[PDB]
Amino acid sequence: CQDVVQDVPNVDVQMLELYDRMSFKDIDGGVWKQGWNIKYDPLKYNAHHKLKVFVVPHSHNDPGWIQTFEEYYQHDTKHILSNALRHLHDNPEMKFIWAEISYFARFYHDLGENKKLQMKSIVKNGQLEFVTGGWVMPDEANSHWRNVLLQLTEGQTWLKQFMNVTPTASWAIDPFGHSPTMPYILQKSGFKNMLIQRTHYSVKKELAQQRQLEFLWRQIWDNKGDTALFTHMMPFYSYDIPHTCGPDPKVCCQFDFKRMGSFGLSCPWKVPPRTISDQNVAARSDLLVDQWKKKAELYRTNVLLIPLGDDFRFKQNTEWDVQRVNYERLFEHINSQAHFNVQAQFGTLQEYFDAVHQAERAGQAEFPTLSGDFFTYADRSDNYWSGYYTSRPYHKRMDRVLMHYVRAAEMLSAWHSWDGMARIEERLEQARRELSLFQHHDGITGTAKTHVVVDYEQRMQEALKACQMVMQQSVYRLLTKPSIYSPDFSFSYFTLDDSRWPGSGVEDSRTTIILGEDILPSKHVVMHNTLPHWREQLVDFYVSSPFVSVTDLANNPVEAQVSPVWSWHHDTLTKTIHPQGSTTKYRIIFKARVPPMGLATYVLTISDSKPEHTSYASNLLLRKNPTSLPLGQYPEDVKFGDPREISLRVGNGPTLAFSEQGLLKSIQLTQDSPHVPVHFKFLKYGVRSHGDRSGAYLFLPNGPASPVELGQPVVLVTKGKLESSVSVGLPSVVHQTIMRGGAPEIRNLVDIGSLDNTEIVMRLETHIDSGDIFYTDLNGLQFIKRRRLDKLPLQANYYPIPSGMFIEDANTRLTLLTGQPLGGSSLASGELEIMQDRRLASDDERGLGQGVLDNKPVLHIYRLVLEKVNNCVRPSKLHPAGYLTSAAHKASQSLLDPLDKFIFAENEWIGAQGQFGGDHPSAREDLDVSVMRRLTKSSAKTQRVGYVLHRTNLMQCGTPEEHTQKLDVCHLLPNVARCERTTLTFLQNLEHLDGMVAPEVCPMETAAYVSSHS
Ligand SMILES: *[C@@H]1O[C@H](CO)[C@@H](O)[C@H](O)[C@H]1NC(C)=O
Ligand SMILES: O[C@H]1[C@H]2[C@H](O)CCCN2C[C@H]1O
Ligand SMILES: [Zn+2]
Repeated sequence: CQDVVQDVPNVDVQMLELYDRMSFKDIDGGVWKQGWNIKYDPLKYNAHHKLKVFVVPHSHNDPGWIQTFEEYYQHDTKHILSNALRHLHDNPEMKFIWAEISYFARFYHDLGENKKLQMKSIVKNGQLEFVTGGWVMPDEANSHWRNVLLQLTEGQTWLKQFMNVTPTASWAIDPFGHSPTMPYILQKSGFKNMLIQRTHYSVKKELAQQRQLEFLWRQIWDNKGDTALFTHMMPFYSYDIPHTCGPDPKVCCQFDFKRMGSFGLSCPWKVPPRTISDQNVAARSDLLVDQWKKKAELYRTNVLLIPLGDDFRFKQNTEWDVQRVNYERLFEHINSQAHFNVQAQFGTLQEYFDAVHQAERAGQAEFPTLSGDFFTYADRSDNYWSGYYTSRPYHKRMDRVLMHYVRAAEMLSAWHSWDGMARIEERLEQARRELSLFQHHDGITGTAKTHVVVDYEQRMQEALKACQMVMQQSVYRLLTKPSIYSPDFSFSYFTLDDSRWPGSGVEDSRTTIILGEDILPSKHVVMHNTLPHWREQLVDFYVSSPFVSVTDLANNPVEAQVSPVWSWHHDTLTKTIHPQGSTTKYRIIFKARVPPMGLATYVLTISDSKPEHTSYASNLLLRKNPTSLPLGQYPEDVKFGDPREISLRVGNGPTLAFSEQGLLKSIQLTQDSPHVPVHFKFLKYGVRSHGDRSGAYLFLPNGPASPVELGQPVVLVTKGKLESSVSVGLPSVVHQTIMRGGAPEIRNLVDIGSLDNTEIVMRLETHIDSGDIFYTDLNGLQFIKRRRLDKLPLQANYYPIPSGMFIEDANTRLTLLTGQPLGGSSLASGELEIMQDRRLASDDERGLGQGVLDNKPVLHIYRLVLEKVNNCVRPSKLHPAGYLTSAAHKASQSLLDPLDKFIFAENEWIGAQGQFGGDHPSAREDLDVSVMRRLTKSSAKTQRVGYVLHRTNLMQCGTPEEHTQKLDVCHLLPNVARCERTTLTFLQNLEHLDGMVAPEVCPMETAAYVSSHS
C-alpha cells in the first residue's frame, strides 16, 4: 500500500501551488478576450507532418433545467435522437456523440424493434458513440462520490445490456468547476480518457501558455501515479461552436450553419455564417484552417479536437443537413489542398484520444502530470460560481437522505433472492434512477426553474417511498421465523421513523407509537446499521405516554430518557419565536446497539407510573415575560428564568458553555483541560445595488457579512442523563446544540422567509492559529488543502463543503461535518463559515431566467469536533491533502449513514426475532461497504452479489485501536462458488480471486468485488 500521508507527490502542475503563483489579472487579450493573440509558424505542418482534425458533432441535453426532464424529452430530445438515427443511418461518414443515458434509455425503449436494430448498428459501426455513459452529466461540487458512482453505474449497466458497449472516454462540458473525484472513479471504472471544460479563465490561459491543457490527472496523495487518467481541458470560454473552432468567436460563429436566420439564431459578433460554395470555399477554408492552426498551438500533438455542437442541437432534419453539407464541402477542399497540410473529418471523442496516444507513442509528445481540483470556477471578471454550492438547500439535504435510503434498501434486500411478485428490483431501479437523475448539474446544484425543482423533489419523494417499501419488507423477512413468514408484498409491516427528515418544524410526518392499557401495551421497533462494524447510537421515538420502558428481545432492560416534544412557532401576536410543548406526545430516547450490516429489535412497554429504567429530562425556558408551559403527563414541571449564560455536560464528554443568546461560546474537552473559545455566530450577506447581481449560480456579496440582529431570543434548555440540548429561536433560524456524550450535534431549522437578497451564514470564531489555510472535502471522498487568497474577491474563497471542513494549527483542530452540501470558507485565521440558505430577487444572467425566491424550511444537521492534534502524524507542510481523525470520521458517518428505525405496524409480530447479523465481521473503522447490491434476479442459477469497498485514511494520533476482524465480503453470503475483483460498475471482471477471498483495500483506495453463489 502507498503511504498517502508522508510522501509528497512530485507533479508538474499542482493546483494549490499554481494558485499561489498566479496573478489572476483579467486583461483584454483581443478576439480571444481571456487569452492572447495566438501566433503559429505556417511551416510547422507539411506533407510529412499534417494536422489531423477531428470535428465531433454533439448535442448537450439537460435532464431538466428550464423545462422538466419529460418536457424536454417531448419537445426536443426525442426528435434529436430520432433524427440522429435517420441521418447517421443515411450518411455513413457522419458522426455523433451522446452523453445522457437517462434520455437515451427513455428513447430506446419507446422505439420499435426495427429502429432498435438500426440504432444498435450505427453504434456498433462507430457512428454514434457514447461518452461517459452516465445516467446524467453530474455536478462535481455538491455530489457525493457514492452517487456519482451510482449514476455512472446506472447508465453504463443499461448501455452494456442494450448497446453492448462500455465507454472508456468521459465528456463533461457543463459542470461548473471540476473535481478529481471524477478521474478517481473513472480510472477505477475502466476509463482511459476524460475531457473537461468549465475551469477558471485564468487557469485556461496559464495552462495554455505552457501547453499543459492535456495532462495525466492523478490524486493529490498519489505518489506513484497509478490513479492517473489522461485529461483534456478545453481552452476557451464555452463549448458552443463560436468558442470551439479557434480563439476568435467572430470567425467561429460563421461556421455554425444553424445561425443564418430561418432557425431564429444569429451571430452576436455581427458576421453571419455563409453557405459554402465552390466560389467561396477557398476563402472560407483559409479562415477556418487559420483558426484550427491557432487552436493547435495550445496543444502538443498534431491531432486536433474540434467539438461541433450546443444545447439541444441537431433537432431538425434541416439542421443536420445544413451542418453536414457545409462541413463536407470544407473537408473536401481542405483535404485536397496540399498547401494546408491538413486532413479533416467528422470523428468521435474516442477517435480523437486514440490518435493523440498514437502520436504520444510515436514519441512526438510527452504529457505533464497534475494534481488538484478546479474550484472555484469563474467564467469572467469577478463572477465566481460559488452561489450554487448553497442554492436550494432543502433538496441538497434531501440528496444525502435519499443517498442513504438507497444504500440501505439495496443492502437490506440483497441478503435474499426475491420473487418477481415482490417488486423489489422494480422499486430499487426507480429509486436509483430518480436519485441518479438529481445528480445532474442543474439538479443538486439548485440551478433549475421552480417547477423543475418541484419535479425533482416529487421524483425523490417517490424514491424515498420505494426505499421504505423495500427496506420494511426486507426487515420483516430477516427477523421472522422462516416457517412463520407469510408476506403480503403490498403490506406495510413496518413504518420508517426518521427524526431528521424532513425534520421537526419542517413537516410533522413521523408517527406516534400509541400505547395504552385499553388499546395496546407494547410495541416492537427495529434498528438497522448499514455500516460494517458494531455500532451504538441513541435513537428516539414519539410515544403517547411518558411512562414507557425499553427492553431488548432477551427482555433485558435498557436505560432510557423521556423528553417533551417541543415545536417552535413564530407568534404573530407577541412577535416572538418561542417553543410550545405537546401534552399528548413525548420523546423516548435510548442507546441501540446493532451488529455490522445488521438489525436489532427492542420493545417499548407502557406502565401506569414512572418505570425504573426511564429518566425524565428537566426543561428550562429562558426569557423575559414567560408564560406557563404545561406538558400533560410529563413528570417534571418546566422551569423559567431570565436569559443567562449556561454550561452543560453529558456523560464524561465535553463541557459546553453558551451565551445568554443560546449560542456556543466555549468547549472543554476534559475536566482538566481549559475552556477553548469556540463561538457560533449568524451573519448575513447582501446583494450589490450596482453591477452584477447574485443569483442561483453567482455569489456577489456587497462586502463582508453583517451580524444578524438577535434581539432578546428565547432559549430552551433541556437537560437529561442521555441527551441534553440548547435551542434558541433566532430570526430565520431555530439553532440547536445537542449533546449525547461526545462531539455535539448542531441542527438549524432554517426559514429565510421573505428576506429578499439575503444570504444567511453560520460562522465559528476561534483562537486557532490557522492563518490562511483551511480544508474542505471533495464529494465526501477526500479532504483537500485550501489557501485563502486575498488577491481574489471574497466569493472566490468560497468552496464546496459537500460533507466537511476544518482548520488547525500545531496543537488544535476544529472540524465541522455536514449532513448536506453547502458553500463555505475560512475568511480569517481561526474561522470557519458555511452558508445556510440564500434568497435572491434577481437573475444572474446565466440562462435560468429567475432568481431564487422559492425557499422553504430546511433542517440542516452537523457535528462539531474540537480536538488536540499535536500528537497526530500529519502530512508535511507541502502536502496538498489533509485527513480526518477517527472521531471526525465517525461523526461524519453518524450524519450521512445513521441507524435506520422501523416501527412494527400491527399489534403483534408473530415469529419475531431479536437480531440479524450478529455473526457479521466487524471491520476496521476506516473500512466501509459503500455498496452491497445483488446483481441477479431470482431465476438465475448462479446468483451474484456486488460490493464496493472503500477504505479512507485516518490520522494516527497515538490511539491503540485494536481487535477487528478481517472483512471478506465474498463470504458474507453462503455457498460461494467464486470471487472476482471488478470495475466499480461491476461491468468487467479484473481478477479471479483464489480461495474465493476478497482482500481488503488500501487507504484511500476503492475496489469492487462480485461473489457468485451456487
Ligand atoms: C458485443 O460486442 C463484442 C465485441 O467485443 C462482441 O464480441 C459480441 O459478440 C457482442 N455481443 C452482442 C451480440 O451483443
Ligand atoms: O445546464 C444549463 C446551463 C447551466 O445551468 C449554467 C451554464 C450554462 N448551461 C447550459 C445548459 O445546459
Ligand atoms: Zn447543461
